Amino acid sequence: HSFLSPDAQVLVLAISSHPLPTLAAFLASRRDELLRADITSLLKALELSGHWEWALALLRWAGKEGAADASALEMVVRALGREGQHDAVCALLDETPLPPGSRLDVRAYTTVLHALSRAGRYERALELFAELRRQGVAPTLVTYNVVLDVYGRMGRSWPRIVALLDEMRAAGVEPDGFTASTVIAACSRDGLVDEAVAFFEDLKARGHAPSVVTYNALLQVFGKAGNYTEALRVLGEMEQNGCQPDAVTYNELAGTYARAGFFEEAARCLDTMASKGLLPNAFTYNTVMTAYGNVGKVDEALALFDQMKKTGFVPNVNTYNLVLGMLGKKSRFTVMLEMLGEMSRSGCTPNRVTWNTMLAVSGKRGMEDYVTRVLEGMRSSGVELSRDTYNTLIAAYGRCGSRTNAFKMYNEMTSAGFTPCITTYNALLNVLSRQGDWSTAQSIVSKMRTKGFKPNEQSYSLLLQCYAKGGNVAGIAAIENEVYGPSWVILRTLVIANFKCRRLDGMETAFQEVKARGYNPDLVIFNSMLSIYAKNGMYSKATEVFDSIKRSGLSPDLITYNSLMDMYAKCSESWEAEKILNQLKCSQTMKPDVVSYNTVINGFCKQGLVKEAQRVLSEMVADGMAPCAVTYHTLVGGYSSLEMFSEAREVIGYMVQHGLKPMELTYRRVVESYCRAKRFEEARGFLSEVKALEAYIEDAQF
Amino acid sequence: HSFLSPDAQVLVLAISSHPLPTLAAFLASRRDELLRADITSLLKALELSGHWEWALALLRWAGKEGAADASALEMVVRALGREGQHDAVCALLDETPLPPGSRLDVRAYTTVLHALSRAGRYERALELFAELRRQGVAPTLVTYNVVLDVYGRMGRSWPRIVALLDEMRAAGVEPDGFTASTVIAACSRDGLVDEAVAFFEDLKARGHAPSVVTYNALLQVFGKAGNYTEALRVLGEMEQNGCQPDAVTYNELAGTYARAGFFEEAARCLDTMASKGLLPNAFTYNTVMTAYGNVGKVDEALALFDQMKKTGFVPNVNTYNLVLGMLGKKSRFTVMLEMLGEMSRSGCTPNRVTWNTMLAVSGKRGMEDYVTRVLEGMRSSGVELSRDTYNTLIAAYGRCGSRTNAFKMYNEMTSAGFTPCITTYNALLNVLSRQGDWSTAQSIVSKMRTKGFKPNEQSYSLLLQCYAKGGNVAGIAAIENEVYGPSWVILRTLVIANFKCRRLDGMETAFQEVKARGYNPDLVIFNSMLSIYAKNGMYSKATEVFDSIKRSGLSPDLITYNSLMDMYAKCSESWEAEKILNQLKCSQTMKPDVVSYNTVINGFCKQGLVKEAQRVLSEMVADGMAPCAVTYHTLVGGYSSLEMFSEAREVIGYMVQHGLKPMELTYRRVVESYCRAKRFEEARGFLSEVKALEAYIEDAQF
Repeated sequence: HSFLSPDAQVLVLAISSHPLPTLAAFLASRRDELLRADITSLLKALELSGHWEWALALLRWAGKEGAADASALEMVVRALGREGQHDAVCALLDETPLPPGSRLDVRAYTTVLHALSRAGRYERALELFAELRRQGVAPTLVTYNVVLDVYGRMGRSWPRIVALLDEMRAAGVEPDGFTASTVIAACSRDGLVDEAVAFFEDLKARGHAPSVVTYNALLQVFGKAGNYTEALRVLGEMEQNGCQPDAVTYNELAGTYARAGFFEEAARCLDTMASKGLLPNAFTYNTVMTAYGNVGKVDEALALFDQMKKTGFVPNVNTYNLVLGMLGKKSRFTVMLEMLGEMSRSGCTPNRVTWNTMLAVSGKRGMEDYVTRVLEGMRSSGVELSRDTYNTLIAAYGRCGSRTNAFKMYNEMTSAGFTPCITTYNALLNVLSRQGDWSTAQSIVSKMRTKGFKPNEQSYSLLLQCYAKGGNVAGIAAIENEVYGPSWVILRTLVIANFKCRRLDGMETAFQEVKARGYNPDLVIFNSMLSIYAKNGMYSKATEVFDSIKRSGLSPDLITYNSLMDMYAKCSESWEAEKILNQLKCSQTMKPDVVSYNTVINGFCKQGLVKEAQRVLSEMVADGMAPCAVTYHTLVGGYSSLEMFSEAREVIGYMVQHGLKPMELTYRRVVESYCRAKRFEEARGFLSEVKALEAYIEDAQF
Repeated sequence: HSFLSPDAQVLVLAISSHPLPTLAAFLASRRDELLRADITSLLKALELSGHWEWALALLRWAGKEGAADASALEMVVRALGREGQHDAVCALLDETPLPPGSRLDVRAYTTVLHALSRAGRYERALELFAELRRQGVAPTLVTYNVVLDVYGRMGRSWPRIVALLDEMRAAGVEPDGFTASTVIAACSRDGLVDEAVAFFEDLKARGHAPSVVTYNALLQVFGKAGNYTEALRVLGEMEQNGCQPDAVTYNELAGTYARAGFFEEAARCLDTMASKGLLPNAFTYNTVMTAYGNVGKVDEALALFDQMKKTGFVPNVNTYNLVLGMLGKKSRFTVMLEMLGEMSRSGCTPNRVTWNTMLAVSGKRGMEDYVTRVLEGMRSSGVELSRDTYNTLIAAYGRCGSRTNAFKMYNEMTSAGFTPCITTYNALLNVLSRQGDWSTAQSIVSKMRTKGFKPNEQSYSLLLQCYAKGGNVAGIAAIENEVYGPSWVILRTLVIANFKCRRLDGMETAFQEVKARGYNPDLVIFNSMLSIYAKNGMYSKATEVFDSIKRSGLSPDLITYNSLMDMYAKCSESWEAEKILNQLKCSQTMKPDVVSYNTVINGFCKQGLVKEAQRVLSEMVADGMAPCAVTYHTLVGGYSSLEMFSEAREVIGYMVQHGLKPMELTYRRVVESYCRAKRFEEARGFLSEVKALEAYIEDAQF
């Protein structure tokens, strides 16, 4: 409009006021008039008026005639580039092959390249770049920079970057601020620490002057690496060479350590800020608290929170929701409530995220008490319960077994009129699984079914769990049958439920069914199968299952080896249990616990080999394991069983000379064995060294 | 046999040689003869011969006659207790109510109680205990100890424990070794630190002498708490008061810290051992390495490994498998291979767990190279590939996109004859999803179907993914239809696949279908829905989706707020994008990144408000964010668009006085705006301050 001759101005206006889908026609309606235009000016005008899609349309049309040429293509490529239209550019260029490089100008392509880079479309970025290369186009600084960025984001492309810089230097293209920053960040992304440091050094030796940008980038590399010392040196260099670390610099550092997982570092940083009169953010405080959080460190999170509050900072809903979720992870019930108490009084009010956060706990004792308290709170201040808040509620109640409460909220939800969906129903099905109440559960599935829903594989899992806890083998068998006429969450549940009922057939079958879809039996399953094969006496089968575990790749745990040792103990083969114990002893990655020792000890008594059981007890004490009184009574009664009264006493004297004190039953047991062996004088003697017992003896003799 | 009169000895032998299911009959066949026996001696004899089930049978029979009495019930309860038969005891006692307490002896119940405790059957343990209480039976030391243990294991039962000890003291029952150990461990389990310390103190003031057991327990409490200082004091007390820490003590400490998550502590411990001439284990070394591992600290894990190897320790397969899995978690490809190289030469040979471990990685560039290397290795030394090793292989290859290699291993698997199952097929379906090869995928589903398998919901997810990447809206629509005539893994996949095809209808429908089963839309889904509603121009709908996110409880992230700001920028409402930017700025838990700033800046240029975009650029630089060259070119060209040439220069001069250097395009752009405004003298002046550009200008004027 400001550079077109008047006639051409009417042409452009007439084109740009034509609807797109049929522009072709009208264009053809002025072919004679068009092949005379400077088509490049026309495209330009369309770009400057917003009609890029029209520009593309015109170029595409002019291409099928003579009218297309190099300056036109570059005008549109530059246009769509600046317009951020990478899809359409890529399409355009796939339909074409660029003119000789002589009539190319790299500068027209930068924006497109950049637009591709920012869209994560890296392979296209590099195809465009490759295409330019094929035409002998010499890249310029900016072109280099963008390509470098593509490589950096891509990852694991260090050799190519170094090659790229080599080529940059050979062409006498001197790196600028962006070059350095980009290369260094390309390094931080991967953890190319020594490579970044090397590059920085080169950059310095070649007498280039690093700016805030490159320092800040270097800081990012060491920040993500958790390289403390080197980061402090970078800060020192910033100080010496003009820049001079900020509150911003330290905040980003601490923050970057913390987000990378290095909290101890981050906290060291906050320490330094604190000593230097530097003001931490809120976001950084929170970030270090999430570091301590994730890792598990809660107390130190909360210590940091108190610190945050001491310095007058007033935390908001999101910060409190953050700490709350952190505590939810653990299950800290009481301090959760203390914090919620703190928010109200504090001054901000919980939103739906807070509620959903506190009610997204599970765990042990105290949860229904907790959830009740949270209900009290939620009503103790506005908070309209949405149809979704009910599900959070019923699910929380259902997660302990508070059936009464779960159904209470369910009615409260039905009263206030609501269309309780499926998660509600599974929440109920979930509460029913403690009391093995398949009856009410079935009923629930009926209601679900008719009101036209369709039971989740979760529903079916919960029902299975219900029949199991309720001894109802029938319903489990029936569901099985339905299943073989089909998930994994269901199959696994079947192995487990049949196991809880000692029903081997269904265990065998559902295992067979999991292994059929060449799946991945999971350790729990395997431990189960070995367990059942042990209890029914099929020992070569459970050996076969162990072999099955070790075969694939999975490696057994304590529950496994303890299952084994126990089976072997049951078979009077308490030597094989011992061999396994010893294996564990020198496993390097596993140690045995009290159960494995008690299995070997109890087994060696049972098989009569009490001497050995004593040696294993001695070892158990040697590796710093502490036996209960019943185990001592077990080996004492073992010795007694065989008239070995001297060693029985030895055990007891060892018990006393340690502040243990043996069960009354133990003295009794020795006395009983004495009295059956007809060694009454002896028993009396035993009582002399060590009154009801005496009375007993006297009764036994006369 | 050694206490029965001869006639009674024939009775017992005749009973115990009778088959169980019908014993009743024979028993009844000697009722007259039985009601005269001392039935208690008979049960005892059956216990001493192994026939406990017979003992139970006799008691049960004698119960339905007169013959049952208190000593008989206690004989069998004691028997099944010692025999570890808690199920049958519980059953027995549910069928009976105990005689007056006068004829009770607590000692008969200990084993049963203990057996319940060790089976995790705590509520039954406490019902038996409650039942004894109902008869005024005075518990003894051992009874107390077992009950305490039940409470300890149960959890969150501190007040009850303290009550229990109160009652112990009132009855003048003086705690022993087990009492103290149990109470303290009951504390460690929960983290009742100050409570444990308090108890220990009381125990000391009352002049009781703590033994190794109680010290070791106290050490466990502080170990699990991560309480370093206090643990060192406990060690000091052990030293002063007879015990004297061991290599065992320190090993268990370090180990307990490490398993509790407190690696820095654990490593401090190993440090002390090292200084005290104390020998660390292997298992403890490994445990600290898993601590550093989990938390993410790999390097320090490996530093610890070198330490482990330096001290002559020779690590085994499990230790190498441990370190390997740790590295697999990250994706450390090269050091993984260096370690595998190290094992071979080391001296031990990889097992199936090693293989399954190295091939259980996923990730970015380098993985197919890696997996090839691992194949080379696996063949470079025996290692028969099982039908399962193939699946691990094909799946690893399939995880990058190495289709050629995936099918190569698949053929290798078919050649060696094998019945490739389902996971194999999904592995193939998985590789096909990069190249959008729904054709071969369909084919695969055909082979799967006929050879009589049944496609996983995973299969269906992979196929969906294949149609999506391949632009094939048709197959996606068809699958949809099949689905509505049904998982979540499928529904989510549908929302995502339809989104990848910009097919709003199916997105709306599958969302509707997820929200129908009152489920849990997930952030990714929501971000999608908002994205699509932005791109089709339905802005009040995407507002409604944001409201939907914040409603429930979920809290939005950067992808969300950036989606929003971007939509607002598209609407020329770049003020609302700014309001959101500022919100983020003071969010406390979120900060904005480069994308959000570039959205606001680019939007304010687009809407003409370049002044504002400049202020937001200024802020972007203030919070330590670094812009690329294209953003500068964007605001420069913004100013230029409106003849504001003074400020355009300002931007450029700021670029230079920072080591940035502006794109060639930028100078060009200023010049273009000058030349359209007809300010040619001015443009020449601009070139004077700041040759092709001059040439251009001259061309433009004449």
